[PDB]
Amino acid sequence: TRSAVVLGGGMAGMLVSSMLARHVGSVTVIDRDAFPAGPDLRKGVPQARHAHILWSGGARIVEELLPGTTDRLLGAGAHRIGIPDGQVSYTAYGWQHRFPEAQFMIACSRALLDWTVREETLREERIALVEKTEVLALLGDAGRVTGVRVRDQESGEEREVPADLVVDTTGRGSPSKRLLAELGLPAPEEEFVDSGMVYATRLFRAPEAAATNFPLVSVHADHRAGRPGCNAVLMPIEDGRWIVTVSGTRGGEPPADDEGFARFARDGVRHPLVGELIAKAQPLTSVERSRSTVNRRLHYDRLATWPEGLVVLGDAVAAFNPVYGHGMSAAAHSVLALRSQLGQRAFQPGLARAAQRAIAVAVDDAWVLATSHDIGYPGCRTQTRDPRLTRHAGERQRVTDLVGLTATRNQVVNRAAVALNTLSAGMASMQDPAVMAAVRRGPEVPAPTEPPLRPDEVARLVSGAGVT
Ligand SMILES: Cc1cc2nc3c(=O)[nH]c(=O)nc-3n(C[C@H](O)[C@H](O)[C@H](O)COP(=O)(O)OP(=O)(O)OC[C@H]3O[C@@H](n4cnc5c(N)ncnc54)[C@H](O)[C@@H]3O)c2cc1C
Ligand SMILES: [Cl-]
Repeated sequence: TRSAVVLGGGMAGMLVSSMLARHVGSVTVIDRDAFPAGPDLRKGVPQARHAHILWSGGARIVEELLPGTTDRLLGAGAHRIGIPDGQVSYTAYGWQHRFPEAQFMIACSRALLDWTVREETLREERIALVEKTEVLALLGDAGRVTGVRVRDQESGEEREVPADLVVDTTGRGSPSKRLLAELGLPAPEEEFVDSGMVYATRLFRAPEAAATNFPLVSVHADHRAGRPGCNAVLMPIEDGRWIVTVSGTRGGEPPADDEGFARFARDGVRHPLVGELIAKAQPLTSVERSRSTVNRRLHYDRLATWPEGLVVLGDAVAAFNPVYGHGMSAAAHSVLALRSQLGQRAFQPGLARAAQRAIAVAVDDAWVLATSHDIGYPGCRTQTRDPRLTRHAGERQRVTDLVGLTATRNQVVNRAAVALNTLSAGMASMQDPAVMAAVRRGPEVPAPTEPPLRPDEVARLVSGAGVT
């Protein structure tokens, strides 16, 4: 009994659908895109052209909702990369010492991740994916949503899809503001922090011996410097490839051409390591760019009126500058927040509002982490009432940098920093007396003076051909 309609069948839509089918009799997923039968790019998820990191915090939730998915990804060529043992990272504060594993991430093409999650989700016969379908309107009124009116793209026929619960997971281009406007509801407060970040990506075939057991490599901006922030990330993915994504804020955006890409990876960022490694590899694709990098949040949970049976989650409610890599994990946390309110409240009145408030809490750490680091770049454009961003940003950055600095050279501080940065723990965890204690104890290793690559890692950058 009871039925749910999910708008958007991307990451949040698939995750929330898998959860919902354990609580309602049927789930219908409505998407305007066409869906490939295999792990291919598609127009509805254009960000899949760029490096995607699935931090442990999100990965564990994906596993809970769709168990066996992590192993299926690894079996398809995804990499499990330990953090910080599997990363060579020139942070704002210097090189990260590669301490033993504290957290992890899963590294693969977003196309493969999306295909795997969708295939696992649709194993549940009571979830149906309705492709090539437009979302026209929410049915019902401002007091209660009762479904959606859709248009079939092939036939042009419009029809009404009844639902006890509608979940908007249509992503960064969600039309929910319009949909809610047509209901008569007031417009939500919108908050944004826009650093002008632009991403540029190329795929490379790695040297054959480095197709496995190769680290994540990153060169980060120094957000404390009053200069445009530029970054470079090299990430292993399936089938012996490296995805390389460079980025820059206003005044340091990467160029669009193949040659400028390589020079940006060498000279536009603070250390040339990513430039040096891609020179060992074979380029497979030309530069793809994205500017879908604004931190944008819609405070739907604070609206004066909220209709029963409507919930918005994923990028549709809060989307981030992706250099921090939180979007998919934040959506996963938001799904568990809805599940928690469903378990407590079932379908009583109050459910949708309670879930919307719970979702706002679930994305808040990801929101604070991304905006607090973006707000310092030259030229940043903002619209906010958040005192964390307007006033208390000065000391929040003073304590962030003490922890960030000490995390590069102290195993206990690093463990706590990466627990938070992978969304495996909340921000209160940093106020644990033991963590503040380790911070005060400071570095236990020297600061590396060169990239902390292993000899065996660099040895696999050449074939050894040409030698008798
Ligand atoms: C360049 C870039 C890099 C990123 N890197 C990372 C990273 O490293 N780690 C990470 O965790 N996140 C990353 N992200 C964020 C991540 O892509 C998103 O957070 C994630 O896709 C959110 O899922 P979603 O389901 O809300 O949206 P999406 O996955 O985009 O899915 C939206 C779905 O809704 C459909 N749709 C859209 N509009 C409509 C409509 N009007 N009607 C019907 N259907 C509609 C689309 O076709 C699609 O199927 C990155 C994003 C970008 C842009
Ligand atoms: Cl994009």
